[PDB]
Amino acid sequence: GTTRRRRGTARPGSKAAKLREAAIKTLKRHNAAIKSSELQKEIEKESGLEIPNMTTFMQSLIKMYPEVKKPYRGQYILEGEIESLEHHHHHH
DNA sequence: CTAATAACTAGTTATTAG
DNA sequence: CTAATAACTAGTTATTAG
Repeated sequence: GTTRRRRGTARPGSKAAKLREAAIKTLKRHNAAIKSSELQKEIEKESGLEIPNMTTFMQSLIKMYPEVKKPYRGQYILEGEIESLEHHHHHH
């Protein structure tokens, strides 16, 4: 109704932490590039729950984990062991 | 024409406010 | 839902700079 229509504001996600925890196992079962909406269907299979903002989440994942990369528009990849931040040793 | 700033187009859901 | 502000990918068009 009234003239005070402009109300909102925002910050990066907190529900998005559900994507971090599921996406690590979702991505470790692959070693190849995937689109946001294909990785969404894969995380929906992995977790059984809804998918927060893919662009903000996947860049939050990248800045925390250089093993994750962005080859194209909404297209992402995870290289090898995500534990490579402290797995300085060879593979088993 | 190559480079940077600015406005606009096409894509994607969140979280705050009510 | 209504309403905006938010964080991010990539390209066309236009002005300023060279």
